[PDB]
Amino acid sequence: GAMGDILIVWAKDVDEMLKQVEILRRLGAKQIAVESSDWRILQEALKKGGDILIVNGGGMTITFRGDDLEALLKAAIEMIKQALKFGATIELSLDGNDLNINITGVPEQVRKELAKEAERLAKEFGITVTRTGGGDVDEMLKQVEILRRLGAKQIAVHSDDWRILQEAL
Amino acid sequence: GAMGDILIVWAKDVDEMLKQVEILRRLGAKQIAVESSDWRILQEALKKGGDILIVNGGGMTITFRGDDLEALLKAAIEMIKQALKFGATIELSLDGNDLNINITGVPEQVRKELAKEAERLAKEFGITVTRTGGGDVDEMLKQVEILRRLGAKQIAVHSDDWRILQEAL
Ligand SMILES: [Zn+2]
Ligand SMILES: [Zn+2]
Repeated sequence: GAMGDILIVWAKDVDEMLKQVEILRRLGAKQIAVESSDWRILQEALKKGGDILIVNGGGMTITFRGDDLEALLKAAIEMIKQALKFGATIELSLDGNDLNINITGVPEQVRKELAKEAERLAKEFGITVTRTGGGDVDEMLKQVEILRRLGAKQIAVHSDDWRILQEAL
Repeated sequence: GAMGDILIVWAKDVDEMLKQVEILRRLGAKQIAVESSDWRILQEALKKGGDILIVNGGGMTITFRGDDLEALLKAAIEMIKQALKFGATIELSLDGNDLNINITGVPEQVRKELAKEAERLAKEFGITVTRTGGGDVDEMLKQVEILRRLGAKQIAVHSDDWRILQEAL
């Protein structure tokens, strides 16, 4: 179309992903790329008729959940300060009572430390935390192979994430 | 390759973009997509032999610059809190003395307000701020047309950014 060829949807929930894809298709969108750390969300994106996916191999999505937004933001801000100091690229979104933080471009030991801090910060600020993706380059290669078998035509990766994984490989 | 088909580089400077592209090509990368709010960076990415670009039409990149990282982070944190409350998706990176904030998925009036707050926060914390992209749907359509004439084959847009622009259009 006039503004571009591909719309990028960052999906954190299968039902929200399918709802967002249908909303864009009704507005006349022809190609929708789905980004997720969750392999099942990407498989569901292929099942819905997509073939462009954005994967997270060496990184992770941290999701803070709670009714007090100011508590979510205090926890998120500490994660942001640390991740940026460690040289990470970060993606942020607020989805209802969920604050989603995608972290790429840090090695395994730093990822492990950030995941530990996420648990600590959640307990401090009286909220819950979920971690999706990260922790195995072999699992990444396997899951990418599975997406291709399920009909993925173009798989995109953050360059910082790819460089971390090549250093590991 | 084994981990995917496309590497995504977020470029904030032409020389840094060309250096990052050459680093990935030496590691055996075959397809590199360049993302920028700066139309000249995307044109330079095409000149270097790329054909996949990620554009920002309705959003903007805010860049805080200064020698005190703690000052950059205080300014960035206020921008993050506001942008998320307004329903924006945010991308963050630290590049030397530059803290880069890509904001999409907010209407023109909210973008205008966030750009004003960026100026105020910069003055408060004794740092400088640069704003790249955003402020004209007609300019976006023109610049996308120019990228295609210059040989862009696939142009990607954040879905939240595309929905804001369709509501404007
Ligand atoms: Zn991403
Ligand atoms: Zn982006």
